[PDB]
Amino acid sequence: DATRISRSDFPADFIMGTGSSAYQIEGGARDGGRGPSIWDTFTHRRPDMIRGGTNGDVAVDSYHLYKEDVNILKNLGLDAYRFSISWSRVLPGGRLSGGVNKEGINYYNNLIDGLLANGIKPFVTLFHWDVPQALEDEYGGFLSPRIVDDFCEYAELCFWEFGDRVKHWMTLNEPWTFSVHGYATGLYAPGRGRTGNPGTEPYWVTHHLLLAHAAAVELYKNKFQRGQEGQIGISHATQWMEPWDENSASDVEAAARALDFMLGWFMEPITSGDYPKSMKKFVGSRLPKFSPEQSKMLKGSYDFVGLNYYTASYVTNASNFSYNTDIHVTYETDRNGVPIGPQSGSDWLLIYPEGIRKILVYTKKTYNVPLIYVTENGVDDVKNTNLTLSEARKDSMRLKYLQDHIFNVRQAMNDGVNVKGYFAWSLLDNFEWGEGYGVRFGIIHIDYNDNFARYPKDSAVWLMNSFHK
Amino acid sequence: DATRISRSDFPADFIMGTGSSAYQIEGGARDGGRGPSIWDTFTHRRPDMIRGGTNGDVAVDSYHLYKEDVNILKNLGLDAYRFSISWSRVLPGGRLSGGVNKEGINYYNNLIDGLLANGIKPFVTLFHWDVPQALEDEYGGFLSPRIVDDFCEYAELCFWEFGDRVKHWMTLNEPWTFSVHGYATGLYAPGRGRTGNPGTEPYWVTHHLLLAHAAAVELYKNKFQRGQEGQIGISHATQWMEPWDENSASDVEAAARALDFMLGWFMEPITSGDYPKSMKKFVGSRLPKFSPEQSKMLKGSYDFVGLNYYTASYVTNASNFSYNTDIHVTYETDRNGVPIGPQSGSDWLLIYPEGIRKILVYTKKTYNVPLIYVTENGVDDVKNTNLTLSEARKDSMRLKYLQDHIFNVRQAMNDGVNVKGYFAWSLLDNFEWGEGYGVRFGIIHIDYNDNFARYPKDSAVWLMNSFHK
Repeated sequence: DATRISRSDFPADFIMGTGSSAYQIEGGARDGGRGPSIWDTFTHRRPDMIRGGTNGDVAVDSYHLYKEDVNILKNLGLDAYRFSISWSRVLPGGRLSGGVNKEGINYYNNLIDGLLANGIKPFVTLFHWDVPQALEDEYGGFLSPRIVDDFCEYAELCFWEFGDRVKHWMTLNEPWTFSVHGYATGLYAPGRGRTGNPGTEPYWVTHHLLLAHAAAVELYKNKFQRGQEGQIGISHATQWMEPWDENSASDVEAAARALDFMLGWFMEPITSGDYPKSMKKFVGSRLPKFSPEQSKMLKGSYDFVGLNYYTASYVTNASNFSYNTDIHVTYETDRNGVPIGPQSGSDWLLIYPEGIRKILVYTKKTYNVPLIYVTENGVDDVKNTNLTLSEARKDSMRLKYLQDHIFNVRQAMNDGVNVKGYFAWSLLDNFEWGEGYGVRFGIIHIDYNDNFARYPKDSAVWLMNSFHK
Repeated sequence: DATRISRSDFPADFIMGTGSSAYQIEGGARDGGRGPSIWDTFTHRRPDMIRGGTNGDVAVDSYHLYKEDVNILKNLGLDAYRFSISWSRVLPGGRLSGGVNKEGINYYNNLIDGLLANGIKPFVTLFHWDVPQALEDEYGGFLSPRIVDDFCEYAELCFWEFGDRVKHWMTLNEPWTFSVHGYATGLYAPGRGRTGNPGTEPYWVTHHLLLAHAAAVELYKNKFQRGQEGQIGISHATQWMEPWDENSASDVEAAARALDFMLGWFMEPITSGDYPKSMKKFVGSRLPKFSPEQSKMLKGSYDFVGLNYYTASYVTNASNFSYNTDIHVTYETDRNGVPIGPQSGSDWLLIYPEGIRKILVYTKKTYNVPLIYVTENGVDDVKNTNLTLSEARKDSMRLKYLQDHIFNVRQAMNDGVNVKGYFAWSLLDNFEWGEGYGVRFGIIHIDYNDNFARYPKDSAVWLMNSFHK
């Protein structure tokens, strides 16, 4: 009975938290010396790419309201808070030669201090898609191997300024999503591939993401970890892939291949220092090769891996080059008119709680990761501007969703997966990229009509009461 | 050639301005001691009545940004600014026994002082639909004759606090709109008649509006006018009514009747102290009667009349009681598939610049008003969240609309109409009632993504260059 799941079903040291990312909550986009990211530019130059034509200039204003977010986190009573640093907030021109922004550094110090003062552990991601526009313009951001050293100097700055207090770091969040929607579908900043080339650029970008990650982890481990005694990892996008027909050898292979193209693409390099076999076979000469020094740097380059999980699909064999045609699969939502699960407020998010258990078991079996966190799991409300706050905050679908998924995480731990924590996405309703503000993921409601007033939803109160220490 | 119209086509003392209303721009709905109006309640309790489910809690934040509005008005360089006082900002409980709010009075003082310091004349409306909820709840607001004394005490507070500096007052803005959409269609606050009764309540509400107006004018003339030397009037909703078939005796009578039901409803009482004959005939025992003292108080109860004009319609005879069916007319937009004018960004707003000339000529001929202002005239942008600010601010439809209407006002003055000034609606994009924020009337664009940042449209720049000084 998942409705009963609580802190007392988990080990004493098990971490519960909630998450955000800088572009999605901060606002202050041009305040306190922040320079523009590619998401600033994409939302202002191409507002047709965003539902409602909105942007993150103000978002939910956690830049000025951070004290209130800290107070909410305190009342929520969970152990930890996952947030990201906006690269172009601390380095407005992205490289050291663009200047170091002291007021940006001060913001993150105040936030980190407020968290600690309230017994809340910060889990901090360096890169959550907000590439400094200056680096994009100078050499094409993650299209260029120059991004690797620039990223490393940014990482080093953050370790230097904050690593005395921050002991849990993540290099990147969902590089899969950044690479594929930025450079295959063109739906996300920088909006390429829909110039661009969805057959080549996603592979270069992912290759540079991986090199940036590996280089920043080596920098942390060789130059900071002994003095600061923290841990560093990375968070990956996942979606459970089930064979359409359980008895079809072909569908089983197709689902494994879809896992290779989405998760393996990043996981095999940090495991054996190469890409998955299936990707080498289908992508061929369009898949960059690692040098032996890069492979050595990449292999074992984490203290932990975070997994982000929302949903699942059936997979069958598939019948100009493009990432998505390279996978050689077809996705299916239904068996005999029965969807793999009900929709959330989004037609792509089908609720399948066993998916999180399978992805966790799959990840330990395939990549042998010794320490895993669930760094995102959550669900969005049905769109309905007609509802008062009283009605809007009765988020039973979320409450059930969290209970069932957290139950399934506990089941994965019984199967032998060493899971150390779970972070709900998201703390606050926020900017949901291409979907704008209409897609609400928060356990905390936001009143967009009235200075982004925060009010806990039913799911927040349940989390507090069931998971507080 | 209307594109050439300028200040030099008008008398030296001719006044040019722009407009707003308290609920549509202020925000600070619960700030500085403001109490709730019927529009707070309507937007919060019934957000399905508002496009997008929005409200005036923050609006365009002129409560905090008034200094910026004043600076914009200064750069714009026009003589005057029409705004309204929120009754429940100065008296949160509506009557004196709910307390006098000094911070609310401060705000209007700061605004008036800022305006005068910059050579700008304030034109101030006491009532622009924002009935204090306390009065609505205690006795039904304008449904009760108790609203008359309470409104007089509120008026007297304003004359006392502000009349040393404010020399141009208006009791009410568009009581027609307030009555018909509050009590006949139920589309606007308080959302009655769609309890409520569209056959009786609009007539009680209008009757009490008229008595409130007359009582406040008498208070000003007997108690303030000699010491303060200002002038007091009222602003009325108009729409030009043209016979569908110019040669049909029947259609000409129908158009006159539609003028009687919209404008005559309010204008005949302040002319002869009774309602139009056609209204007494078609409304019968459902139309309240004035006592002889009330008629004496109503007749000649203004120093000037303001007219609000947007659009026009053809009219033909029409073929449970309700205001709408009592008019006994049918509105037509087309003659032989030719609309009376092109649509703005709103399908109800058909652009007919000659209508403003005809309404002004009609008003002087029928009611013999010696001094008239156009207190509102303007047009809304096509809805398109896809445009950058560069593209959005090129409001050539508005620019043409303003030129053509201003040209037509100058034609009415050649016809003998004593027009003393003209106010564009609106200064700022703002909250457009049931339509929410999507309907932009501003000569100044508002960036809703970024703290309501103001930027002049092409039309504002033309106004400044053509009408400055």
